[PDB]
Amino acid sequence: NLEKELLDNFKKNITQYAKQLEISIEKVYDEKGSVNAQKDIQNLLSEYANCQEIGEIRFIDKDQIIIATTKQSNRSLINQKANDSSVQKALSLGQSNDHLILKDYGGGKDRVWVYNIPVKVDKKVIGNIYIESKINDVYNQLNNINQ
Amino acid sequence: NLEKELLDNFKKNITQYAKQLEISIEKVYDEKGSVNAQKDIQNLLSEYANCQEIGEIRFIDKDQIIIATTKQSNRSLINQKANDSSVQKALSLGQSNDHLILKDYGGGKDRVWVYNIPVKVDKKVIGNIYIESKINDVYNQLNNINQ
Repeated sequence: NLEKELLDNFKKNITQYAKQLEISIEKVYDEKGSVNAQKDIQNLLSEYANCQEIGEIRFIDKDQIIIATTKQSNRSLINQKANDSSVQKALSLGQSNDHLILKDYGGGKDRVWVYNIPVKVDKKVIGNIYIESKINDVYNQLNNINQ
Repeated sequence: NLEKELLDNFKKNITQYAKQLEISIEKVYDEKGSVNAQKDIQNLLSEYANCQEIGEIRFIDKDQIIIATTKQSNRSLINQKANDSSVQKALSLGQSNDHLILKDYGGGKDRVWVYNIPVKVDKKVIGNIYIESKINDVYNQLNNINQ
């Protein structure tokens, strides 16, 4: 049961951390309005992306536009359509979702856990937090102890 | 409630991982006796110490002799008495225990979580697994998101 346990723990870590980022963004919108708030999202994303187990965080608005990313090498993504079904699902239903992907960052295809949590202000979706998290770390550490 | 959640998740990772180590050592004892399974323990501790969040693992026998360490800087600890109250408590109660310490590994005093879990064969304590774990990482992560 160790694999299940460590994977659940990893995913719980990511989702609770991500819930706090969502709360933070909501509160900046509450306090400042959309125009002046959208300018503080980058700093919050950058803070939270300094967690070890997070490969990337993006913030995507109601119209599926990538408003901010934490990975500098992805700066050309800003103002592009996310074109992402899981993001669209999160925006439409107002509910979080997740899936596993395989992604090559330059080391070979790695298992990555994608987590989406929509941001709600006054109960309406304003955007979505998209997180790539390095769940392969858990797989590796299980492999290291032959579990 | 995020600080409590992340601290709890961290401790759950360490304890579930340590339970698998405890199982592994017990099974080597089971199969090979104690005069043929007291030389493979080191390899199991060395595998488990690849966990990036563990600072050290020690295995300590019934008579409180440090049998094995994963820290090369601490080889001289081997064959000495542990002289540790929490280890004594785990051996005598036959249950796990834990406490926080401050330890300076070279970078200043860091918060470290110490976890003990006794090893039981034939329902008797034959020893104890002592773990120092890098819970400081969690505090730092919290401080980086102002939580």
